[PDB]
This record gives sequence, C-alpha cells and structure tokens, in this order.
Amino acid sequence: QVQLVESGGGLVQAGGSLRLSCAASRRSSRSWAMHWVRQAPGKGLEWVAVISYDGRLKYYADSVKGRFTISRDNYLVYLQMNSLRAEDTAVYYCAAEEGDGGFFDYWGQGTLVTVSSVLTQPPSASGTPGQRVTISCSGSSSNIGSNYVNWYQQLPGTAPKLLIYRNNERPSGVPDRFSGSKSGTSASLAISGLRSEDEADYYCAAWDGSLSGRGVFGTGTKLTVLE
Ligand SMILES: [K+]
Ligand SMILES: [K+]
Repeated sequence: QVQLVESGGGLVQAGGSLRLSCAASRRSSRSWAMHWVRQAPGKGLEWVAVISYDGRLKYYADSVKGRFTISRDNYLVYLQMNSLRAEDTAVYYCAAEEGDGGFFDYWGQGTLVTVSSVLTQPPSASGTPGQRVTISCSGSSSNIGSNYVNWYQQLPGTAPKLLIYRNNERPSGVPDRFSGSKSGTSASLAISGLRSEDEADYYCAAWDGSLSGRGVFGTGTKLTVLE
C-alpha cells in the first residue's frame, strides 16, 4: 500500500505564498493521478487540482485558477499557492487516483494552511440502529447526467474514504450495508441496518463534463445515530 504524506502548512498573511508537498512512499503503476482536496474547518470538501503521473495533464478548480500551480518532481507532488486569501484557510489533503475505483482511492493525513486577514445534498440525516437511511444527491446533466457518481465517508478529524464508486460499486473493506444508485441527474446512498459506527459525514461526487472547474463534491450530509 502506498503512503501519502502532506507537508508545508502554516500561517501566512493574505497575498503571501506557500508551497505544499505530497510525498509518496513508492512508485505505483496503479496510481495515474494525484489530487489535492481541501476542507475549511467545519465546511465541506473542495477539490483543488490534479496532475497525472507524468505531469502532462493538469486541471484546477475555478476558485484557485491563476493563483495555484500543481507540479511534481520525479516522488513529490507540489502545490504552489500564490495570492493566498482567507478563503484558502483549510486542511489540504492529497489523494491518488488509480486506474479503477473512484476519484480518490487513498488519502494522506492533511496539512493545515491558515491565511490571516453544484451537487446538493440534505444538510443532515438521522436514524436509529438497524434503521434504513437514504441520502440524496441532486445534480445536473453536465455532472451526474454525464458521469459516474462517487460517495465518500468522513469520520471526525480524519481524511475521507471512498465508499462507493461507479454509481453502485463498493471497494474492499466497505460493508454491503452501503449501496448506491443513480437515475437521471440524481443519485442516492442507502445504508441498511444503520450501525453506530456509521455516524459521519457523507459526500457524493461527480465530475462536470462542460466546465469541470466548477466542483466535484456534493454539499455533504451529516448523519447522526440516536443510540
Ligand atoms: K504512478
Ligand atoms: K480510480
């Protein structure tokens, strides 16, 4: 298993610059791309940029275009952040994408950047142990209507994990209690037999076929279990 380690975070004044590093423990022919995903404290996930294994493909979110630059060096991937703003304050993760599975197949630990001065989901959901809970994801023709859906689970203070890829497929280690589906421009995550460990945030995800710099992540759903 490849291990990813982010570094470079710290305190910076607005307008300043900072370079983050994503280090991979070893090369892998399965991993073809490396993403950066950030999360402001208490907010949702936001995809930042991606670079292919050979550096020839690079894409950025519109919220960082022109200010951020992704690059790599032979086992390191760099994110050069210029003209930093308070909105850029977030934990920055890097995540590799393999030739199968989902957009973000494994993740690092995160590095915090502090700058000193659309897929809609229900904000919250709940259930009792053993209950069946469904989480909706409402998109458009350009994203869900045109591309596969992913689902990601995030426990408090930890990096998210891939739950569902290719609309309805589970990676290894995901129980069959989780299932996904997609119809038209909407998608849904279903959790049968809700367990206490399922209390987490859940994000749907789908790439946009028109203007891909818009965003990939859903708004996120906080699921609480009433014991
Ligand atoms: K590689
Ligand atoms: K993948």
